[PDB]
Amino acid sequence: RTFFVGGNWKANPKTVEEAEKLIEMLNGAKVEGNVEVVVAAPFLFLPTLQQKLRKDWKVSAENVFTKPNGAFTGEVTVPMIKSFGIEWTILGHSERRDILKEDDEFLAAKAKFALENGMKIIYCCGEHLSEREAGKASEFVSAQIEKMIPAIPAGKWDDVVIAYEPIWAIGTGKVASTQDAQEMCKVIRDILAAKVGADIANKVRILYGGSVKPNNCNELAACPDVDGFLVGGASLEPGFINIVNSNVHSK
Amino acid sequence: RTFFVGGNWKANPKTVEEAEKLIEMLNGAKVEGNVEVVVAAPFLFLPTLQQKLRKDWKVSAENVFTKPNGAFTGEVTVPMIKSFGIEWTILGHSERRDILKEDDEFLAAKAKFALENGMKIIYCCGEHLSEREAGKASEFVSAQIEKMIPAIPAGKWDDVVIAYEPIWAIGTGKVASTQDAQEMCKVIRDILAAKVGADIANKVRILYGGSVKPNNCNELAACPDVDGFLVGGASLEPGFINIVNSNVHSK
Ligand code: NA
Ligand code: NA
Ligand code: NA
Ligand code: NA
Ligand code: NA
Ligand code: NA
Repeated sequence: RTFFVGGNWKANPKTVEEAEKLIEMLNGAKVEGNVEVVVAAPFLFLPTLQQKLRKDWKVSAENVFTKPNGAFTGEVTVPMIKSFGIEWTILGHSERRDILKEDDEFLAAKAKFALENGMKIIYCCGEHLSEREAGKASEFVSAQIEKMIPAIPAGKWDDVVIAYEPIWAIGTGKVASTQDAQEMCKVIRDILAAKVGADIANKVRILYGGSVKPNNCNELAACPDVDGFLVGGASLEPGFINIVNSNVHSK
Repeated sequence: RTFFVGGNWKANPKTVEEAEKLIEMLNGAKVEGNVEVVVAAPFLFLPTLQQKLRKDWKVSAENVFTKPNGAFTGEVTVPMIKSFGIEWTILGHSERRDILKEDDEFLAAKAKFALENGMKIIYCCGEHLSEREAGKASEFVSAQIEKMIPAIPAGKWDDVVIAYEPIWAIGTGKVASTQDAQEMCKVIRDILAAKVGADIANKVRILYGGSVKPNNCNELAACPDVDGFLVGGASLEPGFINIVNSNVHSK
């Protein structure tokens, strides 16, 4: 599996001027090894990112709606994104599931519409503190993945990347270890193998989407079932290239 | 009060090419009388709209988040919008309150943050079918407006426009009359007068945000408390200019 790093800017930076400075920095970074790099940014900066970002990397939306267009004030759709030549979207980020109240049925419909319309997706999942504390992580995560599975059209698993977020370690007073990340990525891979088969499970990139920094990326990358990262705050920083380059420690 | 027409493209068109064709059409329209025209478009088309739209009209976002930036994957913020020179946002559209589950507390926080950060807002309200059928429209609408009121900083009412949407007439099998529109705009004006005073009530533009087409805009515009329109589907059509030009029938 080709190591995969997505840089999620989230709702940052504040200005188009800062977004352009950041793009210029990414454009000069020397990448080592072999890695697929995708950069996700706010809708408003997506045109400038598509125009100016280095051509060997790909741009991604941070969300899309379920419909092609229509009476959905405030929403951006797949055709709009695609009309810019943009090929990726993130779906189901914890921040959207939590703050914006996106449920599994909403997200399943997004994944289905996105893939049926030629998009590639980074589909996020992960359990909260009570399920982690109860030792029920795999069950929670399996239910999410089981909702996702029927959305994927035949022949589209090559266009699917799954990111595991240890939500239990986000603003809870608890931290995730390197072993935690390996364990949950493996859980996901096994759920896929059981449900859709080993060939698909062996090809789908599963990413660690907890806290990833220059000080932990090489050890994380080395876990056998960790195929890359959905990077939060470090994507805004020159340390993002350390993370991209951690691929040389993954085998 | 200067007549005010906002063109809400909603989640349309599907492509940047269509958005550019539409902008070129708007750019050639001959405006009559005196009217303040604002055009709201999907986040992804906002840069091209700001760049290319006629300078005597203003661009608007269709939504914004409550925060300046941060861990809010998928969301666009006021500073981002402002970094393009964009001055307006719509807030609280029925489609967002309904489909995207935006509640009054969320919307109040958006209005407060937006205005405190120099934005001008088009704040939407309106009652559903059961409150219309029960004859309880004014009470429902008053409660919405009463939630909005504390969000408006001192000296910012000049940066506030209110749009009334007859949600009871949207996909319900019921249609709104011209008299309905006048009556509810007046209801809103009176709530403002009672709560914040006649000087403010006499200056705030209150818009009809139900179905507005070339075949009803002149009669609607002529209602004394209707100060303009938040236009849906006709904003995508050459008929939008008829609606903009209906200002000559308002006094
Ligand atoms: Na267990
Ligand atoms: Na395929
Ligand atoms: Na690995
Ligand atoms: Na009554
Ligand atoms: Na003012
Ligand atoms: Na009028």
